[PDB]
Amino acid sequence: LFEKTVTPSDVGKLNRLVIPKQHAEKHFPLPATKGVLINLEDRTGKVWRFRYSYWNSSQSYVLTKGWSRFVKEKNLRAGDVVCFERSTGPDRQLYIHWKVRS
Amino acid sequence: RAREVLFEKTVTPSDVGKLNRLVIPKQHAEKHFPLPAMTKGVLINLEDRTGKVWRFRYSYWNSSQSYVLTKGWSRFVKEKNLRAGDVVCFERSTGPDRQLYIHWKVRSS
DNA sequence: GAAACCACCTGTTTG
DNA sequence: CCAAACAGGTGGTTT
Repeated sequence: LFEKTVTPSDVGKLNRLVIPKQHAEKHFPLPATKGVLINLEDRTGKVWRFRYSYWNSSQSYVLTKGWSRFVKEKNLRAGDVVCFERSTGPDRQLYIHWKVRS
Repeated sequence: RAREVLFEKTVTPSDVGKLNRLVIPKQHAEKHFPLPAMTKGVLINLEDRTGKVWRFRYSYWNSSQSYVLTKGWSRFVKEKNLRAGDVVCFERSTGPDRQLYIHWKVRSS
């Protein structure tokens, strides 16, 4: 469960979303590379597959593959908010949803 | 001297610019720095007149078909305040280590 | 070919 | 103050 106000770069041709490292280390641990594949679900019940990775050059956690399709379907914009949630029960499943400028 | 100067270039304004890269003339590039022979790219260690050793990455950018120095060039430019129209002279010592050497000269515009 | 993807790089900003 | 983090970039490769 963490939320980010998305930057212009987040929703542009850079095809990447930067996760703040506090939240990345707290809620999404990485094996310690090419990275892992992560499955989330939106309110429509569609399940999105993203690639979660670490860039050691910039020391930053980023979603790359699959983020742009999310941006385009949801018509994300700079200033909107993206909220990551997890299952209440043992299903262990992650959910993604988006609100707009509080 | 103990040093042999290899080549020099009067820096374009983009060499000191936000592009953070020094275009190296292909004529002068294939001559002393052959990239297939590794002189992806390679890291080169060049020492200045102040004694500071500077590490740059030397590669060939197919997009511009340019031989270029790219990583650390901005630091050199910022510390030396390299400006468009100044000159960069690359040199090599005739020693067993054959160390490479760099420093800049003055001239306007 | 175009768009996305990939692994690097850096200048500002800031606790 | 300054190392860290990150918003904004690059060239090259795969889809």
